[PDB]
Formats: sequence, structure tokens, C-alpha cells
Amino acid sequence: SRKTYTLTDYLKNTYRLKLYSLRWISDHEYLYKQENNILVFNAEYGNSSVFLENSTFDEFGHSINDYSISPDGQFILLEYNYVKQWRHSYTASYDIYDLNKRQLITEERIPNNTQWVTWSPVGHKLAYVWNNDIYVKIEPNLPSYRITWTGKEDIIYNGITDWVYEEEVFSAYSALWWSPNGTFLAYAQFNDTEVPLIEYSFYSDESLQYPKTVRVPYPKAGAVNPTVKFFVVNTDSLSSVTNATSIQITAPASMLIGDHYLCDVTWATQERISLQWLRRIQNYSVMDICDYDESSGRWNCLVARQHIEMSTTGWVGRFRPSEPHFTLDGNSFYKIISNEEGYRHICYFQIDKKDCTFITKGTWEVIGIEALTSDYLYYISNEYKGMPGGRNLYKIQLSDYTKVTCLSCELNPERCQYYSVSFSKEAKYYQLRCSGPGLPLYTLHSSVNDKGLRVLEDNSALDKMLQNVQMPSKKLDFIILNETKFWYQMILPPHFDKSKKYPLLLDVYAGPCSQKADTVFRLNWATYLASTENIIVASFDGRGSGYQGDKIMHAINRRLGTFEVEDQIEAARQFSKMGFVDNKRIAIWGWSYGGYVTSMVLGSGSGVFKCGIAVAPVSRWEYYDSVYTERYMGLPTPEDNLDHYRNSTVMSRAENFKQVEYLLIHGTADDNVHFQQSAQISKALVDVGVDFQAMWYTDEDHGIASSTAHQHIYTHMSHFIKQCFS
Amino acid sequence: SRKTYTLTDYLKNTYRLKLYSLRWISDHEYLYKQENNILVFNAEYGNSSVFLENSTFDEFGHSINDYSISPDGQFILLEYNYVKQWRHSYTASYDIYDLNKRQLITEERIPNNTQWVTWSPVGHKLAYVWNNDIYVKIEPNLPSYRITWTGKEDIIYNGITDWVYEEEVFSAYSALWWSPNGTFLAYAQFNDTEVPLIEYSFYSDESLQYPKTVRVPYPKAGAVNPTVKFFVVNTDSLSSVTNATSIQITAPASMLIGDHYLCDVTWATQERISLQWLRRIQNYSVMDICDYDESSGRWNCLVARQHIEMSTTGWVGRFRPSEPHFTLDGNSFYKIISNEEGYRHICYFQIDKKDCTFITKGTWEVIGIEALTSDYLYYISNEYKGMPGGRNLYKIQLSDYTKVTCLSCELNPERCQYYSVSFSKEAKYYQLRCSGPGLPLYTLHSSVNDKGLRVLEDNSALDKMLQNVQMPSKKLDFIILNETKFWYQMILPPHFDKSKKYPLLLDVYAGPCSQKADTVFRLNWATYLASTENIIVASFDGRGSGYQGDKIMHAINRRLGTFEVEDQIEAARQFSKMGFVDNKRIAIWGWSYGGYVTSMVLGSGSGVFKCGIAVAPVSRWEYYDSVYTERYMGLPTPEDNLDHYRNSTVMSRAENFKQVEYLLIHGTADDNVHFQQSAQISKALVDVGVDFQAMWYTDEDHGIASSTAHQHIYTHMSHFIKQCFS
Ligand SMILES: N[C@H]1CC(C(=O)N2CCn3c(nnc3C(F)(F)F)C2)=CC[C@@H]1c1cc(F)c(F)cc1F
Repeated sequence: SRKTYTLTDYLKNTYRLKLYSLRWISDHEYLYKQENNILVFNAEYGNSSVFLENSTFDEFGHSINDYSISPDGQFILLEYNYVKQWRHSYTASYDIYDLNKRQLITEERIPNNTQWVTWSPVGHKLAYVWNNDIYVKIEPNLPSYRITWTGKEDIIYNGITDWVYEEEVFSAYSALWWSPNGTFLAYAQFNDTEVPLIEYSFYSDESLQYPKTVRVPYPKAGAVNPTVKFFVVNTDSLSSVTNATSIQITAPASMLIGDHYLCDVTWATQERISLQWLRRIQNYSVMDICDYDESSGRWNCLVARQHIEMSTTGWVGRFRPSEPHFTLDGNSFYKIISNEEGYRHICYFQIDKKDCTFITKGTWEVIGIEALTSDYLYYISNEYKGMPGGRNLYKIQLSDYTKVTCLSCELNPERCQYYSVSFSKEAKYYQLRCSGPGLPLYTLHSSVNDKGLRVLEDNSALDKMLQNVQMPSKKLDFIILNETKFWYQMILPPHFDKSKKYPLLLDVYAGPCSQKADTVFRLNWATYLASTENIIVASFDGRGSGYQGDKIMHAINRRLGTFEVEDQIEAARQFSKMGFVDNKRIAIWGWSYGGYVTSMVLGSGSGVFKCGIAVAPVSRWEYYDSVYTERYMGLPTPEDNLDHYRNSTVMSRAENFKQVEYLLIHGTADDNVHFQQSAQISKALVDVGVDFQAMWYTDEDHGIASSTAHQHIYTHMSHFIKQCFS
Repeated sequence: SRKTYTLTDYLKNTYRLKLYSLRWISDHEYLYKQENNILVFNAEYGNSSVFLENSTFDEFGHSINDYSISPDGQFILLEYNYVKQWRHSYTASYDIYDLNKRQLITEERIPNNTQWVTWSPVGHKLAYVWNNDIYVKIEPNLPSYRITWTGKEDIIYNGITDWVYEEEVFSAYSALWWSPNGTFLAYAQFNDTEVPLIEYSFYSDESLQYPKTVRVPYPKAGAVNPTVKFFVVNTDSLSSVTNATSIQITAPASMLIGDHYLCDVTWATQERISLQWLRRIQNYSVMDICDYDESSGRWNCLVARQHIEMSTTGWVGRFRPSEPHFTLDGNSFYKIISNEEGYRHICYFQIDKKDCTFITKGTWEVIGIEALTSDYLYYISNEYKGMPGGRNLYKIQLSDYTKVTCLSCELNPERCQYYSVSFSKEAKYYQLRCSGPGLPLYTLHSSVNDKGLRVLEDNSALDKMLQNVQMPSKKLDFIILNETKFWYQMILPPHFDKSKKYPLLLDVYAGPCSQKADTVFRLNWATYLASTENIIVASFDGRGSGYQGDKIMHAINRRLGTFEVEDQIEAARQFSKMGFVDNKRIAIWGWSYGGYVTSMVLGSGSGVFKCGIAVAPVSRWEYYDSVYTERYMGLPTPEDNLDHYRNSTVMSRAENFKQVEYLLIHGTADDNVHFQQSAQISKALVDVGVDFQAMWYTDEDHGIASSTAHQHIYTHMSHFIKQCFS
């Protein structure tokens, strides 16, 4: 009876998940924006007042993109004229509304085209970056102070990241860090002077007569990297009869010997800052811990508080060296590091001792450290049930490591096997956010005894709409390959039957530290293919996968495009023998790294796959950026790893494409995986006489995410898959 | 039973057309460039001797791309290291070989990366262009004199054209004209200082890490044009210690009041040179006739000797004003101009006499003047049988316009209705090149009494091969659209049967002066479509068509993308009324101007067409170059023709594409019709929710002519057309 989950449902978002996005302002209260207005909720009893009315900015005269209330509660920052840049960066215009005098501030305002804005963490100081320089407002209405004067477009970046650091190291545009009480402002400076430029056409609106050339400083594998410097400025000190002084913190020597990155900054106290540096050979990271010296106004990083973190089987950290969490007095800290067995667990450090003590252990991993009190450390792990694709909140007693309590495992085990958390200021309360296998569910809790205070959002409205429709189901399980287990998921059509022979789509990513087999509830394209088209959508986590230990994660070290593509092939082979797959109708698709894998798979001449789709794929590693590629690949020199760089290209496997149907898709303004990469694929297929299907997206980037390009691409891909199977 | 003409046959060139390319070297002899060696032939008796053996340069140590013999017979120029630039331009290395001494010359060689090289018309003087400057060698082994010192890559060009003059005015890279006895060298200089640059990516070999951005000075419609200068130098008066003096010929008055072009130079005598200038509004041209003055050493162009050639209905010339052919004494000349009836005919001028006397007339046109003796003018025209798509050689007695003899009409009216010609130096002999409707035939004739000396090539080998294969036929005919007759041709499958119903593919160009209905014999993609797939391939010469008078050709003046697109629709409509077309299977395809028209038709909302293919289309006129675009459109200003520039875009019709299957193909390295143009089409189609097929060809240009790309594009188009008609 009734109906399915359609393409148009997915593209028109007819079945929306409800969220409960909150913002902790104190230990006791939080804000809760809506489609209208901003409320302040008391966490204990759940009573609310209106923080400010939805109508307040009717005659503002600009579409407001986001809000930001000063930790003070005294000012609201209004973001508008939002213009997207890279994955994290953008520029916008800013106004400040003064909640005491209920008037907009009109004097000395933050200039348009501003790159980043941040409140100090306690009162209402402001720091913004505009034209690659740093400015500080001590009051919102007063003239700002110039911290920095050397900023130059595409050359010098103060307090913001360049392209590569944005994407690959900080996962943010922001490169500044206030001290806890706002006294100091730490910031990084990047220098792109020597970095070569990727150049591509941007066509813009029809009315643009000549295409423009976008040029961005982008170091491909083995090219010249940006260099970096670090500074701390005192924001109380700033008079303005002269340059307020940035004090550089350099080094350390083991890093200054050659090429290096700044990979983490984390304040420890009002007067102690930590920095992690990482070698270009992403093998070796050093953490420095630096104290403010009242007797000179300098910062001293006592070697002795230096901590060295390294790996002999791979790279350091999941994507980068993990961040420390400091005990209040700042004399000790906790960070997730790799076990002796290769499993990631929490290690406890004294700042001036080199040996840490592991406080958790076992054949599972700590995903993240979430909060720290005097008595407890709260963390997320995939321990429960030994399933690497589930997430739960635990606490551990600082007094005694033997005593660990799961806080989410038991709350609703059939609906909720994947959690994230959001603690109030001193961790007096926390909000749990369950994201599957059932419908997302949000709850409030008080830490004193972990009492569930109330349900915030249960998605009941969505629940009701979904049973007028034949939804698919999700199977999360594993298989065993030469000893080890490897998990997979499958999105099964309604009314599944293990006797019938369904067509199967292998949905792939398979990047280092990837996980495609999890318990998250998703409403996506795969949901349509299963629900309406009766295709099984499968994903497999094989060698190179994450959150299961380095033995599995580091198996592709120096060797991208080997085991992880293999295991995807083997996975399919294993999938068809399961008896409900039509081994004549097996397809495969990937975006990004997944695009690459798909391409490498469809090019292996295994005969297992009939067709496939690669969307913005990498095609050879030398085309991709230094930080990501070299992490896993080393340098493309004959001395280091050049031979494997040359053996792991898509185009070298052009001939085997004669045996499959292939669709190749790429946005023309892709700053990330440049259109170059697909341009070289097509050329090699052409040069060898292989027919294939193609589609460019003009002025689209790696996301292919504008409203119309998103619709068009999934439409086009659906047609291709249906045709390949029907 | 027995084979058809297949796609492989077309792609692998199984059925080859033999040619007979000869190169005259006197009034009496030609060279016959074999794959082996070069023979010299006596045109009277047909006997030959070896000119040089295949193994003469066996150990030159380089592949030889082309040869060129001094009018002397004493020196061969050898072209090697050929590197293509645009449609005509290239660089090469040159060596000179002494024919008498049978020796290479090793001293003072022409440099590598030479842009253009030309012998003088009588002796063995050389003029070459290297790094944008002109040099002259009186003798192959003597140092060059540098004529010019201003050359600058992309800015000043002496003796060679820039992008737009190469493609749109001169149809060559060469911009230098020796006087008849080699005494004077005349040349143009182009300045592109202010010409905006088109930029695009060139990907190159896999091994190139970062794409290069190719940039070329290219004026789009309404942009700053190159400015031009003309100079004459006496090549008998150069001193090797003193700079050569160039004498400028400026103006004229009617041109200098605005932007203008130089569109023709033709020497009249040893001391009289003719120049035609064209205003940027290509309505108005002026011929200057300039005399050397011995006393002053200058050139004087007498207003009184200048001839105006203008148009009230359109532009001047078919593409450009025609070239004059001067009488012996240089005091009169013949050139083709438009009638009072708007028909192109040969007019006889006296140099100081403003009015000319037409020497031909009627409802047909002279295509070109081929040779002028003191006695006769030999021209090609389409008079015979009133067929605009046919070509014959005529001679007209200069003392009596009554006596016009067709030299080709009657030779073989069954096989040969399309002729071109190659005269020996004083027109003592001529080769006739018949190109259809039967197989190409090449014959030699003597002018004295128009005797048919002998058959040179009759393609009998091809003939024997084609009887074992089901070949399509060809109909050439006309329909009537209110009063006027309009010609079409159809490529008809073998065993064509008017009672059956075939799918139709409209093959379109339909540019200003285009001719797609003719009698030429061709073995192409259409041959396969008809022969193997049973598809009728039709082409129609509608409004804007050439060779039928201005009433038809000027119908689209200032109005591109109207009548020519409408008539293409009318044509398909009329082919269905004929009874043998399935009107559920009508398609349209075109390259270049044909791409624009195809695209404009598909987006017309007429519903006649199920599908179509656009290869490298223009999409809006502001994107195309000034010289071609403005000739037909005027300037894109409110004061001139902006509204229609804006009304005739492909992207404003995107909505109407919901009704068609569309295929969009473009080379990424297209210098001519920029990828931009298709980039904007697909963007508009995505914005409106229309699914369609696309294909880019990396590093391919407007020709998409490299061996592998050619095979790939036609394979891809074939599948698409097969899918549409299945
Ligand atoms: N440029 C890379 C950035 C990146 C990263 O550093 N991430 C994100 C994913 N990520 C991170 N931390 N934690 C988590 C998550 F939890 F999601 F696993 C940081 C991951 C993969 C990105 C990538 C790789 C690739 F091969 C492409 F072709 C394209 C592309 F965007």
C-alpha cells in the first residue's frame, strides 16, 4: 500500500529532521533560537523567558544570517552580507546591537568584507580580522586597535588561515585564540609568498564578458609550503600612542631544522599556553608549554614541559595530533594518544614529566574528550557492545581509573546507539544528542547524578509522517577477512527478502580514518534508491578505516590506492555470495576520495562491477595538497615515495575502463580537488578509446551544493543508475 | 548481404580519396609531391624526371614537414620542428639546401621558432619573422638585415597577424607582401597593447603538476580592437651598418575618424600598391592606390584614385571586400562587387575613374576570379543550370563581354558539377579539380585552345572498392518559401523508399554566407548515419545563405539568431510533409555557428525536434570576437544593437529545453569559441532544472581534431543519436 521515499522528497526535503540547537551561556542557562525568536531556558526547571523578540530587527534592512551574543549578555553581533569562500571561510558585514540601551551601535563599526569576528570569552572585547589583519575592540562602540599591519591578500595572513591550513590543519578560517579571561590574544601568521598558485576560470553571471582567473596559493604534493609564525599580544596593555606589541613564540629547534606546521593551540590557564608543532614528515610532533613572564613581558617555553609525540607505523593522530585538556591549575593534562596495541586512549600527563599514564584501555577507542571537572573526565568512545560504529558518553573517576560509568548506553538501546554531547559552562548540565539508529532524540541531564531532566525534542512530528510511507531499513554487521573483522552497513529496500536478487550500489569513501558503517539515522539519496528503486546501498569499512586501531588504520600508510580499493572489491565479492545480490547488476559510486576509490576500482578489471560514478575524484596524488597527501604518502621524490605516487594514478588504468559504464562529474570552480584531476582522467580515456559519460558543473566547487546544482546532479546520477540496472 | 559504410570505416579511413596535389614552378612545369620523392612534370607531354629522391635527406636527422622552392629553382627551403598555433599560425625551424651544389647551407641560418618565412616572387631573397620582427636575406648564406625593432610578444607584431586578424581578416599568419620583382617589402604592424586577454587552462601531460593558464589578446564584441600600421621598405637599399627605413602609408581620411581595419593589400605594378581599408562598422570600405615617388622616396595615395565600396543593406564582401586583379600596366583592374540587383559580379575599373562597368550579370554569382591574362579573365561561378551549389570554370573575352565560354560545364555533367582550378604561372595550363557529385576527378588542360591534355587521377581504386558496399545516395533540390527558392540536400540511406518512414537528422551550419546544399562528394559521418543506421541526413540553405545574392544573404543583417534559425525549423517542418520522415524522430546537430543555431532551435519551443547535439557553439554574441561578430551585429551599445545582442542568447531559452534531449560538447582549449560559451549554456540549463548530456574534451580546441578526440566525439555522438532514434 501507500508510497515510497522519492527523489523529489529527498531534493525538496519534504521530511525534515527537527533539531534542538542550544547555546550554553552560563552553568545554568542556555539560549534556544527558532524560526522566530531567542529564548533563555533555565536548565533545572525548563522555564523560559524571551531573550529578545523576533520583531526587533524588522526594519534592519538586511537579511540577518547569524547572531552572536557576547558572554556578557550585553551585546548581540549581527552577521549579514554573508559570502561563502572555502569550506570554512567567508566574509560578511557586522553590526552590534547594545542590549542595555536597546539601540544599534552606529559609530566605529566593524568594516564590511570582514573575514572573522570573535568575542573574548568573558566580557565583551572583540577581535576581528579584516583584510588579513587583526583588530581589537575593547568596547563595541570605540575605535578598534590595529594589532597587525603586514596583511596582504594571498600573501600574508594574520589571525586567519590560508587555503591549506583551513582545509587540512585547523578545519577553520580562524587562527586566533583568546586566553580564558580575555587578557591575551594569541594568533598565528601564515606566509604564502613562495607558494605556487592553482589557477582556474570562473565564469560568473552571464553578463561577464571575459572569464576571470581565480588564483589561490595551493601547495600540491612536494611543492613549497607556507611558513608560519606565532604571537601573543596583551589586550589590557594596549594604550595606542604606538604599536601594541606582539611577542613571538618561535621554534622549537627540532622543528626549525626543516619544513614544519603549527597543528594546535590550546590555552591552559590565564598565563600558560600550549602549542603543538608537526614536522612536514608528519611523523613527529612536539608540544610546547609556555608561561608568561611578568619580569620581561615575554613568553618562555621551558623545554622540560616539552612533550614529543610520534609514530613508527604511520602518521600522528587521526587527522592531526590530538588536543590536550588541562586540569584547572594547568599543571597536568589529558590527550588521546595511540596505545602500544595501536588503540587510541586517554593518557594523563604531568606538564614537566615525559611519561604519561593511560587511564583507559582495550580493543576500542576514545573518540573525544568532552569535559573535565575536579572529580571526573567525560569522553566519547565506541566501547559499548564492541561496535566501532556506535558512540556513547562515559565518565571516569579521576581518583580511581577502575570506576567508569556509561551515561548513554542504557538510556534507550534500541533507538539510540550514537551520541554526542554538549555540556554547560562548568559541566553542571549536559545535553545528549542521539542520532540513530532510530530517530534523533535530544535530552537534558544534570551532572550531579546524571538525572535525565526532560526530553527536548523527540522528532514525533516526523515520526508520524514517516508511517504513511514505505521506508527502507538499515543492517549494520561485519564479515571476517584473514582473521580480522570489518564492518559494513546496507540500506535495504522495504519488504526485503534474502531469497530475491536485488541490484546493489556500493557507496564508498574509504579514506584514511573513514567510517561508512555506523548507526546514524540518515535521510539521503541512498534512502531514495532503496525505498523507491529497490536497490541495496552498501558501504564497507576495510583496511585504512578508522576508530578500530592503527593496525587497521595504518595499513595504507605510504600506500594509498592499494588495500582500501582491494577491500572494496573483496567486499562486493563477499556481498554477492550472501545470496540476495544480482551479480550482474553491481555498481559503485564515490565523491572525493570515494571518487578516487570508485575510479581505481572500476579501473582494476575485476569484472565485479558493471557501472560506476566518480564525483570530484582525486586522480593522481601529486595534484592534491601537501598536508593531506604527504601525511599518508610521504614526498614524491625518488628518495622517498615517488614510485608509488606514479603507480597509484587513475589514468594508468584507462584500458580496463573498456569493461564498465562510467560517469565522471566535476565542478569547474573546484578549489579543492581541482577540475584538472578529472580533466586528466578524461584525456586518458579518450587517448585509449573508451566511451564514458561526463558532466561538468560550471562555477560549482567541491560541494556541488548550490540549490540547483545539487538537484541537477542527483537527478543526473539517478538516471544513470536506473539505466545501468533497469 | 554485403557490407555498409561503418563508423570504423569513417574513423579508420578504410575508403580513401586519392588527390593530385601539384605545385606549379613555371608556366610549363609543376612538382608532384609524392610520399617518396618529388617529380618535376612537363605539362605539355606529361613526361617527368626526378626532382629529388626520397633519400636525399635520409640523414638530415629530422622529420621534414614541408618543402618550398625558390622561384629560381636554385634553393629549397625545408620546414621542420613544426609547432601549431592557431588556425594558420605556427613556428618551425628552417634549413636551406643548395640545389646546384647539392649542399646544405650552414652559415647564417634562419633561427628556430621562426613565425613566417617567404621567398620573394622572383629571385631567392628571403623575408622571415622571428620574435615579432622582420628580417631580410638577400642571399641564403648572407647575414639577415633586421627591418624592424619594435616586436614584443603579445603586443607588437610586425609582418605577422594577431589572433583576430589571423582568423577573421587575412586568413593567414602572414602580414607581408613582396612587390612583383622583389624590390619592395610591404608589411603591416599590429598593436594589441590595450586588447583584453582571454584566459583559459591548459592541462598538458599528466606529469604537469599545475595547469598553465594560456592567455591571448582577443577582442570580444565591442571591446578595444588592435590598431594597425602599414609600411613599405626598399630591399635593394639596405646597409647593414645603418637602420632600414620604413615608409609609412597612413589613413585614409574616411577611416581615421574612428576604429578601422586594413583588409587587403594587392600590388598593382613594381611601383603601385593597392590597399583596402574597412571601418569598424563594416558598412564602408575604401581602396587606396599608392605610387612610389622617386624624388622623395615616399608613397603617395591620391584622393581621386580612391574607390569606395559600401553597402546600404549589409556588410561589404561575402566575408571581406574582394581582391582586385590589375591589368599589365596597372591602370585598370577587375574585382567582384555586389550589383544593383545585389548579385556578386565582376566589375571593370579605371584607376582615376569612379564608376566601373560590370562585365557579367544575371541571377547567379561569380565565386572568384582565378586568373587574368591580357586576353581573358578566368573565373568560377554558379551559373550553370541555375544551381547555387555547383561550380564551373569560365573564361570571358576581355574585348567582347558577349563571348563567355564555360570550360568545365560539359566535360562530364553526370559526374562533375563542382570545380576548383589551379593555373600555371602565366595561365598557359590549368589543373581542373572536380569534387562531385561523382568521385573526384583531376585533369590537365592547355589554355591556348582549351584542350583536355590528360586525366591525372580518377579514383578508380576507390570506385572498385565502393561497389562491394551499400552506399547512400544524395538528392540536391529546393523548396519554395514565399516566392524564393531555397536549397536543401539529403543524404539518403541505400534502398531508400519514399513510402517508408525514416528518422531525420538536420545537419546545420547556417552562418552568414554559408552553403550546406551542394554537389560535392563526401565520405563523412553522415555517410555512416545513412549507410549503416538508415538515417536521412538533411541540410538546408535558408535566409543568410551565400552565393544567391544579397537579398538572401543580408536578410539576417543586425539580426543573427532569427531568420536563419526560423528557416531551419521551417525546413524540418517541410521535410515531414514530404511523406518519408517519421516526425517523432527529427534531430538537429551542428558545430560552431551550427552549434549556436542547433542550440537556438532546440530552445525555440517549436517541438519539431526530439533531440540534438551542439559542438562548440557560440552561446551569446558578446562572447565572440569583434571582427566576425560586429560585421553582422554592429556594436553592443544602446545607441546601436545592444537589445538584439541581449535577445539572441542561447541561455535566455533554457526553459524551452525541457522538451528536448540535448548533448553539449566543447574542447577546453578552444581559443576560438571559448569553453565559456558552453559553460554558460549548461549553467542556465542547471538553473532551470533541465537534464541533459555533456562532454568536455581536455586540451582540445575548436577543431577537436586530434586523432583520438575525433574518434571519441563521433563515437559518443553516434550512441546518442542511436539512443534518440531507438
Ligand atoms: N581535505 C581533507 C580534509 C579532511 C579532514 O582533515 N577532516 C575532515 C573529517 N574529520 C576531520 N577531523 N575529524 C573528522 C571526522 F570526524 F569527520 F572524521 C578533519 C578529510 C578529507 C578531506 C578530503 C580528502 C580528499 F582525499 C579529497 F579528495 C577531498 C577532501 F575534502
